[PDB]
Amino acid sequence: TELTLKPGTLTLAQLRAIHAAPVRLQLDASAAPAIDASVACVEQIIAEDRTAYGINTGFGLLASTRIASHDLENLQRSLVLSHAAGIGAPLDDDLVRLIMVLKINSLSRGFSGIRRKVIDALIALVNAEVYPHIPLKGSVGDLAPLAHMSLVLLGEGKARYKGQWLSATEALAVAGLEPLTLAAKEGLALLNGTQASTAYALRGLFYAEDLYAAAIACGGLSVEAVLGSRSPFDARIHEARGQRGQIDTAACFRDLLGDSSEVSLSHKNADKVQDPFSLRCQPQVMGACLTQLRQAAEVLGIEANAVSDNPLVFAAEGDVISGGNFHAEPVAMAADNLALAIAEIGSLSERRISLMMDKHMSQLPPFLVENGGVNSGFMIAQVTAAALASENKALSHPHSVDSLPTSANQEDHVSMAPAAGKRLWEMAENTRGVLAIEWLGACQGLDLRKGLKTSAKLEKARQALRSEVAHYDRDRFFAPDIEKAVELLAKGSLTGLLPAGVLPSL
Amino acid sequence: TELTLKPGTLTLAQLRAIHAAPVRLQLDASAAPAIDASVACVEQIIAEDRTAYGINTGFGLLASTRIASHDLENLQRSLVLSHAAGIGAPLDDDLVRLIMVLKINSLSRGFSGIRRKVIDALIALVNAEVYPHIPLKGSVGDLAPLAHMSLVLLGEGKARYKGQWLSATEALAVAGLEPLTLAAKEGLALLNGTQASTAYALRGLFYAEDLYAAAIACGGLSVEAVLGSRSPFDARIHEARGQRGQIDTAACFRDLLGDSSEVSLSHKNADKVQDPFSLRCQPQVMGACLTQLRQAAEVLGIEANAVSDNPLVFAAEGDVISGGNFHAEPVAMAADNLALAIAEIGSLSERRISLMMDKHMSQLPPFLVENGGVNSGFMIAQVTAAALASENKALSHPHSVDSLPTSANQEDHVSMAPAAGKRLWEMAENTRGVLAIEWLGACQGLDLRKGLKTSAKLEKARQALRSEVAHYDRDRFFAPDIEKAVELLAKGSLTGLLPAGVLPSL
Amino acid sequence: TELTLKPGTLTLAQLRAIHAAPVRLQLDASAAPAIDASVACVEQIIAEDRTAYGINTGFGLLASTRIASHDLENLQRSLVLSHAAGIGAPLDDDLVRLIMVLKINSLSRGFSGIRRKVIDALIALVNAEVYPHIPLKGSVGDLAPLAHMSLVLLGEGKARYKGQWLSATEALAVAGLEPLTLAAKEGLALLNGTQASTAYALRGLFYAEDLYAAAIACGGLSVEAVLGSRSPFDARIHEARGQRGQIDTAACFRDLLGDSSEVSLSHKNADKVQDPFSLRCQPQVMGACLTQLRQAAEVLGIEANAVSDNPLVFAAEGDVISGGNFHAEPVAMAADNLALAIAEIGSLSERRISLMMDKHMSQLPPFLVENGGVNSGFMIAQVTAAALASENKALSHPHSVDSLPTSANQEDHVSMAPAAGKRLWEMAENTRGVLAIEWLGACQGLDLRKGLKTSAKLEKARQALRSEVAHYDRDRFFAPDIEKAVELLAKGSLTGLLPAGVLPSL
Amino acid sequence: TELTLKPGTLTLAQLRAIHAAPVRLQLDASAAPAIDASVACVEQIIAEDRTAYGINTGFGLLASTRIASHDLENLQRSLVLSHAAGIGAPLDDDLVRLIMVLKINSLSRGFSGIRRKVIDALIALVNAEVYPHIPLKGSVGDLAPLAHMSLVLLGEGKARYKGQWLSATEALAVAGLEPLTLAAKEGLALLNGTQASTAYALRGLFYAEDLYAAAIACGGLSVEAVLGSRSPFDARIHEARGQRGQIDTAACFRDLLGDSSEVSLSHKNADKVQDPFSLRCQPQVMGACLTQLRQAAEVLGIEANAVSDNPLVFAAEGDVISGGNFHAEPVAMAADNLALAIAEIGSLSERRISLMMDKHMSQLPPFLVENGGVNSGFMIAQVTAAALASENKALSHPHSVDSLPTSANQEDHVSMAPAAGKRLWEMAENTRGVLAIEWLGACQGLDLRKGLKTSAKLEKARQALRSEVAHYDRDRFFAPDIEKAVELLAKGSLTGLLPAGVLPSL
Repeated sequence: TELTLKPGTLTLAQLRAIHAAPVRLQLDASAAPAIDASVACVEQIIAEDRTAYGINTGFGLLASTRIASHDLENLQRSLVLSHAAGIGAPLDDDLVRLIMVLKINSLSRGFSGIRRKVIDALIALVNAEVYPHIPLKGSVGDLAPLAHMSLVLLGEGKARYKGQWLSATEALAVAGLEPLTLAAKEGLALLNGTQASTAYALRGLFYAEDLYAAAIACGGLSVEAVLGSRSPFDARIHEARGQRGQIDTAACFRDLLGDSSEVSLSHKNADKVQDPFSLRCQPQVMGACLTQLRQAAEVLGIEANAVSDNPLVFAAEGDVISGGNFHAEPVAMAADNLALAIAEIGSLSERRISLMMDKHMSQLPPFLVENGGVNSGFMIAQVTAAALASENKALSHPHSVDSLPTSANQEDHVSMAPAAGKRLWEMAENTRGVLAIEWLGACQGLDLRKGLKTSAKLEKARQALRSEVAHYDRDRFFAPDIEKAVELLAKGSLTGLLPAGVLPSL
Repeated sequence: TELTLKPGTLTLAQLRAIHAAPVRLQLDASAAPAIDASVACVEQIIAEDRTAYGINTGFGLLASTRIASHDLENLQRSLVLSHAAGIGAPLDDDLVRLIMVLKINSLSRGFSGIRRKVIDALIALVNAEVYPHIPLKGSVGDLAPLAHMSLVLLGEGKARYKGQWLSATEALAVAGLEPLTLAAKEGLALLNGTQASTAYALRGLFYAEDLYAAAIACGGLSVEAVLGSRSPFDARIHEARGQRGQIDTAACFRDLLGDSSEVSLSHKNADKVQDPFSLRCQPQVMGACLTQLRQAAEVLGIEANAVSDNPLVFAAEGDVISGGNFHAEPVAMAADNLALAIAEIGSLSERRISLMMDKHMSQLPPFLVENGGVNSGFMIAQVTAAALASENKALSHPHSVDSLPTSANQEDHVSMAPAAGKRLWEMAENTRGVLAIEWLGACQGLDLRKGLKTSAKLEKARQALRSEVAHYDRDRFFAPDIEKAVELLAKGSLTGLLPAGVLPSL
Repeated sequence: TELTLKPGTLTLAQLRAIHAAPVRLQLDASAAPAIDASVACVEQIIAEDRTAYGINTGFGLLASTRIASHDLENLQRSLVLSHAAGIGAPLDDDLVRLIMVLKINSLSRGFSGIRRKVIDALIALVNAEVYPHIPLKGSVGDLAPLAHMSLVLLGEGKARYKGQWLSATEALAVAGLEPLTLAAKEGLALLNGTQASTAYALRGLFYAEDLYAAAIACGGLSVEAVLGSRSPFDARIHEARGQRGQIDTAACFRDLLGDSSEVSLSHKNADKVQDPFSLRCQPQVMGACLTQLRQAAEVLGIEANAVSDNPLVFAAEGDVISGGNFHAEPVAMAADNLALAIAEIGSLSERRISLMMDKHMSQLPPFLVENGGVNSGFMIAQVTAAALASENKALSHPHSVDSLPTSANQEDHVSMAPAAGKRLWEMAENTRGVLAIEWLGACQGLDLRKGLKTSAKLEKARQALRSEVAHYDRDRFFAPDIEKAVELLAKGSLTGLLPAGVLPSL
Repeated sequence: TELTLKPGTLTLAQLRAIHAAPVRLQLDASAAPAIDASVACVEQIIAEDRTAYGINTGFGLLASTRIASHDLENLQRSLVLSHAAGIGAPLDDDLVRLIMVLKINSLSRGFSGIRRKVIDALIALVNAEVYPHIPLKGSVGDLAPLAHMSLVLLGEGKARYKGQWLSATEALAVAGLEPLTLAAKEGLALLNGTQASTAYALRGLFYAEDLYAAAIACGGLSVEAVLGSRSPFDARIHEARGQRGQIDTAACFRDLLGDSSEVSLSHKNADKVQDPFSLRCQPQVMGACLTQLRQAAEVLGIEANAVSDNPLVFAAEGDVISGGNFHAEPVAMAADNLALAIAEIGSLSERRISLMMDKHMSQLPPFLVENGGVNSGFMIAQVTAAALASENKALSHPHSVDSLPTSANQEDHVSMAPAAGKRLWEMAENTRGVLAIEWLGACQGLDLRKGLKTSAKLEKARQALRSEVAHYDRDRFFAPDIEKAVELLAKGSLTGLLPAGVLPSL
């Protein structure tokens, strides 16, 4: 995707796109005035020998002292090098790309006083698919990971190109660049910000959305497999409750399931008995999850466009002002919010899987297999989904409620947003595994309703799975089937069945 | 407050009012048609010998069997008695009142098939200030607490009147009533619902809001006490970030602090040095908290008006439909959401208190007391705020991520909303204690800036405290001062200083 | 119980006794030498004009300055008053008594330099059953609650006598005392310590033990009610695993159940089928719980006898040394340890209750009631146990992993032991409720095995319950039955059936 | 290391050795009798046409039916294939080796009825350094991972040899084996067990121990760097408290620090002022951690030797008995216990790092760097340690308190031990990072005490670091220094300085 960026206008769908695939971008011409005017403001402050904290000062001792030009420029390098104190596994290229593009976006709104040539250097890196090494951990919400990113601009650190590490000099050259020397305020402009926190949480959101869409299809397949009712999805019920997420959710189920199917019709009377809550309360539970992820997405969509460095430059007035927009508290709470939705999607699916194993509730053979006296069928796959569901409870513990003082008590409250966002990725693997197993069981259960078909989109879901995994006729090595189902989910195999305009970025 | 209820239209401000004080209510005439039509629908189903689950059926064995009229009426009593299996401390009258009014509200929308005379019985109880005993625990989200409430209607259980327990017969008589006998569907109409879950979480919300408002005033007093800057509250900063909660938050700080004060002016140059994050990141942290509580409030305001029983009666079509609107998942997540806001309000305030104890950051005497070599001053009050802040982290653990199967796996996924909401009350006591101590310290610190005044609303806050608690001249028994400050907060002493239309119910 | 205390030798059984009931105590004559020698050491340091931190110094500024005698004595009062900065509900008299006795015990080991007359003042309070007001919260692990306690000695604060609050003067007089004036080091001797942390956690332990014993009897009754097997309790199994808690646990089950009973014999062949894990894995799960609580008890039994103030006086050498024994980290971890045991006792019992509701596993009528089509029986009691079990998961979150800096970063790591211990009390109410419901269901289930008896101790357990709660013949108001069962448990009704020398304090 | 195994006698030191490095083992001749006798018992049951659950039966339907020999042997294969339903990353070879050796150990005690030739097949795999693929997740505590392991024996699955995946046939051949065909009871003997749970938690223990030893050296270096006192380590203090972990801990500090050093002596009077709790309460906090890890180690050392399959064969009596020793509840609690110790080691170290950054407490330059006005020094390294410390709080949430029912409610309470143990590995990376940064800062601080040396073992620790990382003279790229310090710790660089017989496996 080619992108002419109007800074501060990225949509959640564009962000998903940046996250999913390489991008080519350039700044809209309308961005230049504010970018160049905040640089001219910094330039005028220096020209006039005025002192301004975080523009031409030192820190602490010198926080009110106009440093000489010479140490001022050395100070920028010294900040990046000293702040690149992150540790842990390298981020994958997708996430690095996302962080570069959010930083470009934020800087390009023109409140940061950073030269357009430096923004364009980062854009050249993105366009060249050259991605700085950024370690996963260290930020308390994003000095360290942003410093690592910034190292390459200076000819330090290292960067990935076509899946291999290159020296920074080598990587710059790939992008048509040479090492840059930073000017006043540019160290802080690059290092202060919330882009890593935001990127981590956006990834969590996109995964949550992916999982939501898959769960509507899987949940529909399970309803059908156990001869459940469509009545709990009646629009009147959801309208009477009033919750928008549940209303939109029920509408999605109706779209996928339709009014009836050959399976539903062939069991003429399927009401005479009530469906368990893991089926019948899908609109209420999945709806709550949808609301939760929409709340998170509203906050993260705003933050992807935020001016998050410090101090900020207000060239129209001539003012430079020290604030706290680098504090990623709203991102950390958004991430903790997504944790509850990813957890509960998985919880509800696991109880559906357990329903399908139980001969007294499924109207299917025990554990979905013929001749169970000597075949175990799906028994231990349900165990695995139980393990994955359970792990999500502890993982749900919020990180936004913790803080430790830093910078000898000057930076005395912090957000822990990076940790909040990154735990979502594993929570999503857990839930993805649970749904993979649910997908496999419901298709197996429907297969046992010999020759009968479910609805048009749900047959698409059965066919997607059966292209890779066969019916379970008798015990065989189980895990490869789960691996295959998970990979299908990871690739978005079921996402397209969900109606449009339901999920924030879809 | 006198209330002519249009069912389903209660506002968050009305709900706060119902929560805070006795109410007198009657149904708007426009409510009668739908109430009476869903009763007539039930009546027609019975007249016609049709069978309808949850109207004239039994359960399980008999879930598709048209029970005889005789056992049908006995079944209603048997449900209430058997479901009143709650345990723990009695709810206070305020919360009982709130639950009665939400149930009246939900039932009065006319989708429940319950006689108007029974709704009016509950309304007579509320008007008489007669409040059924309801134990705190048992619901997994609200059969037990709603059953306890319903016991009184039948002449069972007990009820509070003017702070004393009365027999149900006695209590009914106080309200002008005699014991009722329930009809078809009315057992389920009263017992299925989410009103206890919702009431518990609304109380959490109102407390969170109370604490938010107090924290803006206390935080402003602390900024002033330590000669902090007003620059971090500049509207331009918050506009550039884009987060609405932070923007509204900063606007509140500006309103209370004003552009300058005698204290700020008398320290001519207060910038030359940067404020710690517990001061300077107040808009970002408190703003995140405001967003979080607005997200919760949107969900709870909808749920206070929801049709949450089962099965629902759609008299316009003649249909009765079993769904799952009793599943309080969105309330449990709303409550878990409020936990993060109450926690983080307290966390940020505690770090402000710790700042004020530190001579190297406060520009005040160590621990805010003269002659510290032999006086301890506020030292151990800060310890107490640290204890209270810390307890909130564990208390933040979400309950919406847990579930246990009930009703022999038919009711196999539940919300745990009651536990989610009720933990908020203690979280709010914790944070209320932290702010009480912050209030005391900042006023003490300002006192040490001899003769100097802060802004008009913040002087109101100083005067409110000093009406009850004196300046700390030398060590004295400390705890009564904290008790007094907490009680002032509990009574809403600082709430009115916050500008209008900021908080959902205010 | 009359107690001649040899300081530092209290047993867990004595501590349970002190906790459960009033005590009369005096110091063994062998305590006087060390008590009086550490006072003489302090006296000699002062006589010789030596300076010693925490003996005749001030703090901070004056932490190395020999304060004049005059301010030295005033400093002791100033510490107690300023440190009595606790808040929250008053502790009950049992816990206050326990804290007084632990403080007496610790001080009476003679490493604290506090006058014997002051120890004897506290002992006179205990003997008089006069209990200082102590608020629940504030300590980060126990300056505030110990200061509150100490207030009465000085004629400040207030105290409970025969359930009513008395002025301190009034309370002192009841005990034969007049207000004391503290000397050098005695402020720190009374205020530094871990006795409140330790008392809170000991209460948790005693409750955990009470619950363990009750769970063996209830679990045995449930095994019998559902025609479970005694084979899983075979000693050979547990010996082969090697875990001592499980071995001791299985031995307890064998003692209560015996080799066979009329119920087991009358179902000749009860193996032909496997018991669910909530029955069959009782030795492994309850055994783990027993190990966990023995680990906690070893640490708490040591701490009940520890010298936990500061600085300590080593009269034999003439040295006074500042250390950190007031840091209650081992207590906080012990309390967090007990949380897992109380949680898992309740978890396992809840799954047994759910088994008994399920006709497909219980060999009993659904929900343990005749004519279930219109009777609900124990259905909603199981819901209540599920609510209580679930709440324990969040409550299990550890507090020992949190800390906030205090005393302007000098006291920069703390334990949070008080919060860790006090949450155990509510966890125990939760689990106590779960077992109460299990007790009721298994007795109901056994009743349905018409005329058949279980083992001798388990019939004792059935009779204990049936003295208060009748068989459930048809739906009736359920909650009073649960209330009655809980109260029986709270009073120790089942504790005596457990064999001796299994539980740390029993 | 060469090992002649006496089954059931593995020590914690042997287990560390197996975990750390390849092993060569053979069974002691004394193992053969019991192994062969339990096989003969199974053989006699079959010879005699007796029926015995889990020996010659089917399951559920057939759980009391003597399956024909033909399907009996096919049933063993069908169990392994169907139970190999794990997912996630492959375990590393060290952990796979550990699990194989625990299974060999458990089986070789002779209560399992499995042929010696099959035990010897596993031993041949270990000796050949051929390690079956085992996925990380799926067990609820260890059917899936044990099934994956067992696949190779049958010629299925895959295995690692010299770091590359081989087909099972290929891997068997490397070890001198051909595919085996399982007999009666051998499917359950291999698949039921707690060895994966136990291996995961043992790894956590070994890491906790490694971290403990490193923290004593780092903590000693920090004491010295900031001119702290040795008095808080006085044996008399710790003896008076009575806690063994703290006593052993203080003894370790005394051994490393000695009575004095050139640094301590050159600051003649270092008392005149009190040390912060992160220094002075090291014995109390680290001691609590030591007790916690010894409690865990006692349980895990027993479980490494336990008979944990089912049903068990008691050949001396001729009895076969179904129990629940596969239930890993004690392992899950042991793992949750280790979480608190790993967390709190890191918490205390982080507060020491923060002390060293603070010029008002360190007696060093701010953030440990010369010319701080334009150099940032260790500022952001402390931020990274704060991030890592914080993440451990959420990670501390216990998994032993959760369970989901499996096997359609027959396996209705489970332990979640695998998740409990595996989270410890990341907690240990977090704490390892914190200590790495503390190591770097204290050595930097000591360097600034120009020319002065600390004690003999602590100079060894300084030299170990300085062999790889230079003094911080001016800002430079920081992260490689932290990487290098972490790798030194990971390799056990500081472990050997700790005195012998302190840590369970050392």
